[PDB]
Amino acid sequence: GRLIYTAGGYFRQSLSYLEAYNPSDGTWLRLADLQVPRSGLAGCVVGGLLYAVGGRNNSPDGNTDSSALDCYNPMTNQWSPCAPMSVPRNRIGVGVIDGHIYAVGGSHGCIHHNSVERYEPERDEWHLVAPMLTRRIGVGVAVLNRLLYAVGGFDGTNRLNSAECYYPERNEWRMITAMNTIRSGAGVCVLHNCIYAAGGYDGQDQLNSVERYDVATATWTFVAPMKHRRSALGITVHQGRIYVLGGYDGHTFLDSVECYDPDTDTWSEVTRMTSGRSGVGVAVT
Ligand SMILES: CC(=O)N1CCC[C@H]1C(=O)N[C@@H]1COC(=O)c2ccccc2CSC[C@H](C(=O)N(C)C)NC1=O
Ligand SMILES: [Cl-]
Ligand code: NA
Repeated sequence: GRLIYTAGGYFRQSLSYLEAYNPSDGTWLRLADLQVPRSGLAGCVVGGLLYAVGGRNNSPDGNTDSSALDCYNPMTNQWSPCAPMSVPRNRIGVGVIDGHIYAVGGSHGCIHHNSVERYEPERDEWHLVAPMLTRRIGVGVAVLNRLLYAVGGFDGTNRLNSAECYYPERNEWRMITAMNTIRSGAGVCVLHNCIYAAGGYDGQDQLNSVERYDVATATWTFVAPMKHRRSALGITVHQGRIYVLGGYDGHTFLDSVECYDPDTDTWSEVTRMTSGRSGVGVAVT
């Protein structure tokens, strides 16, 4: 019985919510709040423990970018602080390889990072690895074939359709086939050996289009679009299906939770979050 966790987000200000969705019975659990509110964070799971990485606390009286790493234990309902990253990283992308968390790009005020760092839970340490070829904030990260992909984003001047690949053994990045659409703040995940890029912002409007990367053919193909246009959406894979949580449609902060079935190439609304929000960190455990 695995749950879909949603941490943080934004609705008028950065949020502290930690909530878990049970896709089996349709219930929502209210868990212990994050110690510091945060949006533009990323979530991941290492050894049954949930991690909230980077982000920013936007308050009506002041904004603070986050270098924080926090760990949630589902068994104890407690958040524990971990070692912080070298730099604050808002609109961060995260990926896990061999129980190691990679923190990809993000922003610190005026700085758009191309830098990448790796966390070792066993040692409680961050170390910088090779930086990306492109500075990317609002970047989608996916782990496929023990390689780390950085998809789309914004480099400080331009919204990107470009994507690159990290080889951990060789400690190097290579540019891959670019997407058909420019996407900053897309939901990026792996399902059945493919990378999916859902939604985002093309520099003009929020997108409902979804495309998947096939590694054997090195091509991006459009699949069924979502019912709602969304950027800063949370994304996860649970039991062979993609779940997209909340996001921003250009006016409204969505509470809508859509589910993609690859067998039928269809999206459907499965639930509603307790409240609408964007820039949530999502993981399954
Ligand atoms: C830049 C901006 O506007 N502001 C002004 C104050 C704070 C910030 C804001 O509001 N951010 C939140 C949070 O989103 C995110 O964490 C996020 C996460 C990943 C990628 C992209 C995003 C942005 S999604 C775009 C949407 C927007 O532009 N609004 C509301 C006008 N911003 C939001 O929802
Ligand atoms: Cl933001
Ligand atoms: Na490739």
